[PDB]
Amino acid sequence: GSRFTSDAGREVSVQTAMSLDAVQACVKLISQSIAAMPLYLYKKTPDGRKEAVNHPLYDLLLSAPNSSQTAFEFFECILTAMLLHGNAYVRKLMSNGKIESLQFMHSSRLTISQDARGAYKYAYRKLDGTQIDVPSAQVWKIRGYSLDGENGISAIQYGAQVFGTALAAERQAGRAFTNGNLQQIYYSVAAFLTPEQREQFSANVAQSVESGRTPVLEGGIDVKALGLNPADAQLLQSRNYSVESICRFFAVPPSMIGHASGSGIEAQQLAFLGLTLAPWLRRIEQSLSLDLLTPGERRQYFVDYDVTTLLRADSAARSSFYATMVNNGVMTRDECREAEGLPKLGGNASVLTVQSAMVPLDEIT
Amino acid sequence: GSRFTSDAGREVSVQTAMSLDAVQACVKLISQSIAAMPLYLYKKTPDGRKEAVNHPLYDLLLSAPNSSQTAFEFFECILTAMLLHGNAYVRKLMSNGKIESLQFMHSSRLTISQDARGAYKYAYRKLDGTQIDVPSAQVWKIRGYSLDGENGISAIQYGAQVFGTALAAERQAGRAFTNGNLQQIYYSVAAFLTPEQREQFSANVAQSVESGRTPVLEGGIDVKALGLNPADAQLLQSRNYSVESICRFFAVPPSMIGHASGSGIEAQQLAFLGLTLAPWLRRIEQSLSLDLLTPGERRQYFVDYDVTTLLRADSAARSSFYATMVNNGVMTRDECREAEGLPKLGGNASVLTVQSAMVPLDEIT
Amino acid sequence: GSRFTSDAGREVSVQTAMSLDAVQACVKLISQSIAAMPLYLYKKTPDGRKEAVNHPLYDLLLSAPNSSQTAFEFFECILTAMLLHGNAYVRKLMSNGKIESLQFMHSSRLTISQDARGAYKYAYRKLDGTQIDVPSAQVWKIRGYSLDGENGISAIQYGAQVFGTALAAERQAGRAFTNGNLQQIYYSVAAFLTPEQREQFSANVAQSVESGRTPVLEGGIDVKALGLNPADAQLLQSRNYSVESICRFFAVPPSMIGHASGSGIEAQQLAFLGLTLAPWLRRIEQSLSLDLLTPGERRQYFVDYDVTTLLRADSAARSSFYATMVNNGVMTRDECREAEGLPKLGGNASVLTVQSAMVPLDEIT
Amino acid sequence: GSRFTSDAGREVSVQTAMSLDAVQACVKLISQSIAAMPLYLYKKTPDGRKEAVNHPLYDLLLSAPNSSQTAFEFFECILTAMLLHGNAYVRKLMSNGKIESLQFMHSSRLTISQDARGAYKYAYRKLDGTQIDVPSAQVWKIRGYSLDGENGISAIQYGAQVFGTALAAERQAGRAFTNGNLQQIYYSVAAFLTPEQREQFSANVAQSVESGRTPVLEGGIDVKALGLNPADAQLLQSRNYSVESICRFFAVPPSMIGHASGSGIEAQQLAFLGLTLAPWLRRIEQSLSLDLLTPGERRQYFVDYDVTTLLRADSAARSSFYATMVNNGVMTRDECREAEGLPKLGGNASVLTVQSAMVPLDEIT
Repeated sequence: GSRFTSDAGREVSVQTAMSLDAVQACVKLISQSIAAMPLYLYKKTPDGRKEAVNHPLYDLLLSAPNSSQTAFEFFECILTAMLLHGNAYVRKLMSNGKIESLQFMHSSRLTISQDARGAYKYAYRKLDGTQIDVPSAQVWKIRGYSLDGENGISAIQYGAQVFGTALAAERQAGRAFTNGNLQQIYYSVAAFLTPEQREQFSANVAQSVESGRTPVLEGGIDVKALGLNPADAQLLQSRNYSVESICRFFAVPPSMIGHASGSGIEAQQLAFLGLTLAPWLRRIEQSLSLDLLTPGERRQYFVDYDVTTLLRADSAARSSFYATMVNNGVMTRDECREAEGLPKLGGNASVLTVQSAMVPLDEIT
Repeated sequence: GSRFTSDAGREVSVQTAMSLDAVQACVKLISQSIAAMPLYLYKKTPDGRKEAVNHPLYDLLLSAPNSSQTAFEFFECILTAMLLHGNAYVRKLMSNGKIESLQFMHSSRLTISQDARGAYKYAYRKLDGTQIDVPSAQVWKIRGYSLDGENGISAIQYGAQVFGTALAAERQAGRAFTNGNLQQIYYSVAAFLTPEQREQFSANVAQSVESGRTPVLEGGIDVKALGLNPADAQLLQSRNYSVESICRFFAVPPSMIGHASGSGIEAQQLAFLGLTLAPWLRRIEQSLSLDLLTPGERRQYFVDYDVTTLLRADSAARSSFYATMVNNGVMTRDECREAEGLPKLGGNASVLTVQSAMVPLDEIT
Repeated sequence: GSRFTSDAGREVSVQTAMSLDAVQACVKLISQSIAAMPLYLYKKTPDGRKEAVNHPLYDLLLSAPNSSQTAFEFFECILTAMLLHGNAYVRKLMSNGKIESLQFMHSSRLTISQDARGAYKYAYRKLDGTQIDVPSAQVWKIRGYSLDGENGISAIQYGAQVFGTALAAERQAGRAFTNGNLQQIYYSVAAFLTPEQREQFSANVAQSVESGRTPVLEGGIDVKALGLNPADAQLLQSRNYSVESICRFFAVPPSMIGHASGSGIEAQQLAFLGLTLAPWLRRIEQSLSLDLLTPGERRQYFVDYDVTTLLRADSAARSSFYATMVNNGVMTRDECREAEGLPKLGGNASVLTVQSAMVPLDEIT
Repeated sequence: GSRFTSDAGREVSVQTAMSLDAVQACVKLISQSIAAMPLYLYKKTPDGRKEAVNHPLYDLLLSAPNSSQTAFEFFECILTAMLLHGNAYVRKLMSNGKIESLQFMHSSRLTISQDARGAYKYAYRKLDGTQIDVPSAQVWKIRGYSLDGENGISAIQYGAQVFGTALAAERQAGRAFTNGNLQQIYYSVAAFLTPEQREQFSANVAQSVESGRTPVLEGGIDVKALGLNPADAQLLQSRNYSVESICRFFAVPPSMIGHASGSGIEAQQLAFLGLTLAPWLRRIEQSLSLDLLTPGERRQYFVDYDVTTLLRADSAARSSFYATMVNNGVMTRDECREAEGLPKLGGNASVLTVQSAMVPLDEIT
């Protein structure tokens, strides 16, 4: 793919950026966390929100958007594209107005061209090899963060400078094991020796240390120890700072739940959600609702994520919450039984119950 | 099986990478954590949800996918395949339109070829050595984090850089005992010695040590001590940094449970689960639903893991949970008894009981 | 047995590995903890789980699997084999279909050969000396962790590199007491002395210090003190790191309950169980259920460990738990009396009791 | 009795190893902890469980296995035998098909030979010196952690390496007072002295010290001080590391109770028990059940330790326990009185009493 250069001299692209450690950690964490949560299609109702089931888009977004891929893989790929490359494209396969399936279009197999009217022309190369032009009315476009308003910003191009120094530091640390920057003891003899005498000296030292003897340094031989520090040779502080800088660059706090290196755990997920994942959830909801839904059904349907697997609480807290909710008559006991994976029961378990001494506010006298 | 290179010059592959302790710990933790969770097959019912004990796939998943392998072995192998190679392959032995058994196709006994139509040709090498052909519609291909869209990223290929440094550091730390970099006492003599005289010198030193006599340094002999640091020679700081870097590479936040090196116990378990395990469970269950289940069956059957063995709590917390969930008429007594593994008792123990001071909301006036 | 080599030069096998300290500690801890818990054979019942007693396998797994060994020793040997060598074999001694006894087969007395059909042939050398071929249908095979899917991984072969450095460090520390690397004071005389004068000088120094006198160093005698550090001579930091590395290698957290070097103790056992012992318990259950039970009885019986001796709580917690369980009518008082080793009493102590004001949820009006 | 070697050159055996303080502490702790727990013989009854006071083995185990040894001595010797040598031997003096007494066969008075059939021939040397033959069906052979399957691992043989370093360190620390490695003040004189002049020099120095007069250093005399460290000469850090290493070798997590060097007291007792004592108790009781009990008796009799002396609690905790276990109708008052060692009182004190507000679950409606 595309490549860029930095001051350190290293050339950064997607492959070398993913060769790093903090980049892979941050990208995988945010993408897999944001793709695990299930998307849903609701229907606006005077009674509340009905779970739209007979609509094609519901099954197309929950189970499998295609005959090959899966919703989890679909969303992880699309959000990885938005993080690294900048934009993401999918192809709408529709027949007789309704939508049949959605197919992701990778940027390596896609060609983007601008025509005379300012629009775009899309050409897609499928597996066999033939190129097929797809009309611009059958392409879903999602951007992310954009300085312009038309095309999203690319993390690789803008973060070339940050990635180059990290790559160079890693390369220096790796090559320190072969440059000879870790050697400690240097022998010295005050005479001229042919190379064969050099191998003989080295082999003799190895034999002496292997046999459990003690060096004696006869004649003009001498030994000196060189005052080095392998931590300074390996650049641990610099690499730690690079990790912190990458984490800050991807807008993921380095102390989010300490993925890189507030007392209760349940608060940690709350901070993670409300500080990092809210913008991505909102962006996906908005863009999907604008493009995948025609104005005929745009005012009757809306998509919305649910966050319950990421907000699982402690057992005592769950018990107290359920007890105080069912006691005040907010929710019936059948909802609690469903929420714990228990079979429902009929009768008065489906009606609201309230304390005995509760009089309507208009009935007091 | 990979034979990749690195800047430190050390070859990295599955065997050499598994020689490391940190990789052992991380891979084993993920694998034995996912594998030990039972995977249930459920059937949708109007009255909640019920297990599908009569479907063959249920006993195929809970107990044994094959006649020799168990479910634990099956899933730990498949998880290890995803973690290391990125792709896992499963063959469906199905007869009479129904699945009978499943077996795992190791990557060391496969040949994968690309056809003109984009389809894949699979050839499995049986135990006898015979080659057989497996149709592409009888394999269950499942992939890890995919940067391309169709193939998962192999951990070794992209982490060669981070594995090579660890390998070189470990090998140098081991070889410091052979190079003679830990020597500290050096004798000296102002004359020209023959080899047998040096051997006798070392033997006399050893004998004097044995007899408990202080040395005397008679004539032109002298002793010097080098200012060495064995910790610097063994690279302790570099090795520690490598451990935490590997843990960060495998998306495991280091030192959550002390394996690398929230106050209550259950808080840590929920953190580990909701931060690391949830993506793997979601991916596996969705892939299984899409591939192993026919489109007709997908509307009434679904799978779901059983997360209760990692949610064990304190005795007081469990007692409080059960007391407050029984007193409020959410669970019957028999369900709570079954949770503790006790014989059932029919009669009024199977109905919901609530405090006498309750009243339906509609009745009050 | 088999042996392997490392960079440090030390040759590692089972004997030298068990000559270490961390290896023995970790292996013994995990094996004895996992073997102490009692295995049980249950029978599936509509009323719950009946304790299968008349089945041969129940007594064969609880009291004594043989006429010589014991269930504790049986399981400690089998799990030690799985930890160190990689695999474990036992021999099924069966007559008229049912199982009479189980006999463990040690790897030193067993020979493994592969025939033309891909199967295995087993030959076992008993105490007297004669070799007996045993059919492959009378051998129980249990593996552990396997990279392949057929044979388990061996800790010795893969951890040769980790064990070699620890052995070499121990050897260096031991030999420092005879090499002469701990000497502090060196005398010096500016003349040539015959050896007899060396013994005389040493004896004179010993006599002077024994008589309580003070050295005077007449003439050209001199004394120098050499600036050494015995901690650096003995490699305490390196050996500490080796201990930590071994503990991490065996997947046992070094801070599990501090066996090598969360406030309540009861939480410590919970973490230990749920993080280290769950995979082994699950593996043993699965493999035993698959092999030792025919499909005729596989759907009516199942094995299951119980964990109560490892989860003993504080006295106040036990009292509170029992009181709140018997008060809400979850369990009768006879169960509590049994659990404390007290004789049961008849009458209303065997029926569930509940608070006076508890009305069935369908009876409220 | 062993005569093993080590890299430090110090012979290790039972006597030299017991010369160490850490081995003393660990072995004594384990032995006197297991021995002080009483071992009861129980008979199975439908109405719970009852002691077998009329069986001879009961009085043989509680009070005295012999006519000279007590139960405490018997079991502490047998535990020490397992810990040090790995194997313990007991002879059953049984007459008229029943056991009369048991005696302990020390390893220093046995000869064990291997026969062609694999059986063992035992010869005991009585006190008089007479040799007698003991059949292999009249010995109770019990073994510790066995790596082979038939013989336990002896601690000395495998820990020679870790005992030799401790022995060498202790001997050098002791011998620093004889070598003269603690001297710090050295006089000097620029002339050739005779021995009597040196003796007079030392005597004059001592007399000047006695008379309280400052020295004068008249002529060519001078004084120097060496930069020595007695802690480095005595190897304090090495000795501390050796202590903790030995504690780790005997599977005792160091510094649990301060013997080597959870906040409440009872938490520490439960930790010690459930982490160290449980395997020994389980092994001993299962071996006793298998060997001393005939197959006919094994279906109605079993043994069990009495763990209550290590579970003593605070006065407030004990009072709360008894109050809440009596108020709730689980224990009668007489049992609680007997727990505190008080005379019984018949009447209504022997029945279960419960609060008047209780009601059977079946009755409510």
